[PDB]
Amino acid sequence: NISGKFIQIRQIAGLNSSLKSSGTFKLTNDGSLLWQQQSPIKTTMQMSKNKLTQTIMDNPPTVLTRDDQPIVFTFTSVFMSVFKGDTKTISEFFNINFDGNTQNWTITLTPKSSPLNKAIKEIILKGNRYITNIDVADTQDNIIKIELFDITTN
Ligand SMILES: [Cl-]
Ligand SMILES: [Cl-]
Repeated sequence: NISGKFIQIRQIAGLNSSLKSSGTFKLTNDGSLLWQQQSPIKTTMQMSKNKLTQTIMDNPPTVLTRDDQPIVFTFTSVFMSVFKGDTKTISEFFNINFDGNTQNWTITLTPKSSPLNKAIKEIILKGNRYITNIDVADTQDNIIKIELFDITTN
């Protein structure tokens, strides 16, 4: 399995500040992702084969739907897929451009068709042995930038 820390900055074009959050993540080879936001409010996202849930503080988790939360479903799918080397699944829904080498690469993803291309403009991933940066731009001039660090394999 693979685990590390994240810092997340959300820039919505109409807001007068950026929204910052941070926490940890844990991936296992059996396709589970645990995304634990620790600041500024505790929240947890859990992905497994057939399910994505989100938990806010100590409230009951809710099951997310791809039709209501397309960007979260897309982000977690792409995140998992790149850690696993599963470019086949990515290429079903995205155009892929790879630039660089094993020590420094950038992957640019643009959606191939509707309805994904109504939600996402581009996803940019950068990294080395592991992903270090993920940026998600929606079609409304909003950007979410994530940095991954202190990554270890266990
Ligand atoms: Cl192929
Ligand atoms: Cl090169």
